[PDB]
Amino acid sequence: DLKKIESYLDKLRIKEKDGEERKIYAEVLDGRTLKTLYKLSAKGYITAMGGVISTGKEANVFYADGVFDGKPVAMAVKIYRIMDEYLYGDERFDMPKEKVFIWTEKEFRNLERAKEAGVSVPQPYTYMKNVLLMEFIGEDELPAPTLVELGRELKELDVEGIFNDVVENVKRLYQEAELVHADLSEYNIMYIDKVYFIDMGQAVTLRHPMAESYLERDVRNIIRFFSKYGVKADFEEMLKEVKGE
Ligand SMILES: Nc1ncnc2c1ncn2[C@@H]1O[C@H](COP(=O)(O)OP(=O)(O)O)[C@@H](O)[C@H]1O
Ligand SMILES: [Mn+2]
Repeated sequence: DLKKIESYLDKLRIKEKDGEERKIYAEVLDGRTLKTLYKLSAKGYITAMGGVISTGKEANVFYADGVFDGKPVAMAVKIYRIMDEYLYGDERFDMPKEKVFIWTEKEFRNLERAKEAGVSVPQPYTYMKNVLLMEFIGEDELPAPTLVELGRELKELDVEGIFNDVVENVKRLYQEAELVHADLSEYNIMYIDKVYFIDMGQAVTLRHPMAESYLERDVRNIIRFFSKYGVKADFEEMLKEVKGE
């Protein structure tokens, strides 16, 4: 498959001179994946694949220029490598490769649902097989930092305001989307002017058996993280705020 990869990297214009990008692409992505990107390119969603944003155990994220709804947009292209407790029990999904495709769709559906409810996530564009295209959060091809990446710089912001933004978003996600993120933490919240939630393939509906326990986990993480910055919050008060009690 090595020859196919290099062949698609060539068709995608991912050049040697583009830093370490080509070698990262060729290692983290396979042929069938590149075929999909090229087909998304041919369909007109992707104009130019850009730099590598994140390489992970489950997913790889890249920058691209593309077009959505008639206009040029900056995109995060998230690609799942070709889970269980988070699928089973979520009856929306009628239950190794087909499963990565379902998770991809799940994240997409979760973004759309969260988006429609007024939660701050990246506007979802499209998905195909293991590739998801969404709004790039950041500027000049530089992603907005997650809250862990902000770090001590959080001390020079209105941390209490950021905390309340986070809470408002969880409240909307629960009350209006009827979802629970289930991996909400400082690693999965970005910030530029406002918070954005990301990473939502595992999000579940309020019908999921574990939804409440997931939510309480999410709430504790947020309380724990923000306590390091002098935000005083109570588990009981935050939980009842989210759930509308
Ligand atoms: N829409 C986006 N815009 C800009 N950067 C993004 C976007 N989505 C994800 N990223 C970057 O990629 C990183 C990993 O994405 P994430 O969805 O958290 O997957 P994982 O936890 O599997 O690596 C995020 O921490 C962020 O740094
Ligand atoms: Mn993540």
